[PDB]
Amino acid sequence: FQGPHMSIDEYKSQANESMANAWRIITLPNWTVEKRGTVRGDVVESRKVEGFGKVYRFTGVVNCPARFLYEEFKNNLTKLPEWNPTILKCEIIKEIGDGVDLSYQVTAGGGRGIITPRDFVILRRTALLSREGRVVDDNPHGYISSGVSVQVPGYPPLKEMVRGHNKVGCWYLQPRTVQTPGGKIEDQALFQWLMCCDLKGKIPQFVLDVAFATVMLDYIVHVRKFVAEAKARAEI
Repeated sequence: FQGPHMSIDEYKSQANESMANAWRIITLPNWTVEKRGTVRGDVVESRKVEGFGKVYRFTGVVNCPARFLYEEFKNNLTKLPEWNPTILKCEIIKEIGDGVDLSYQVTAGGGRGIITPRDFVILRRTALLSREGRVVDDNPHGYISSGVSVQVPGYPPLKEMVRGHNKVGCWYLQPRTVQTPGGKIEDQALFQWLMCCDLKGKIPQFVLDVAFATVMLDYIVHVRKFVAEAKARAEI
């Protein structure tokens, strides 16, 4: 009767567990700087977490409203390949309610040859959060989109591609209002991204630290270009 493959209530439970894990981790103290970016304030940091291993966090400021980026990444996951060349393919498997979905993603190589091309089967939750990490309906402190790797029937590992494993991850956006150098008051986004992938190899931790920092700093270039194009179309 009861088989190896998860139910819909089990997918939602796992999505809620992963979102709470991602929010807990991304708000921990005591991060080590790995790499500062070219644009001012961009940083990749790391730390160790019991049960996950080494986790990486990008922080930077993006020049648009936090709500705008949240609604893009929430509602247009299949458009990722159009503006992010690192994402080769993105398909929604199923949408199951309460901001939970399943997706199939194919990534290009990253970290200058270290991180091979790979595919993923991702369980996501997308929510509005309070400052203490409760789900809210309106007046959010922050906006989250979590991810974790799961197994879905119909999406076995391909012989031609490594099946990657996202242990825990999220994007986490907070609205900021800033005074520019010219004195304009502008609505911007504090953009945070948590990454924690299993790689085979026993590839030295020093090599992985550089490769993961490179992946994160390459991705933010594509986000800023997306935002610049939206501003030039008067969307923001």
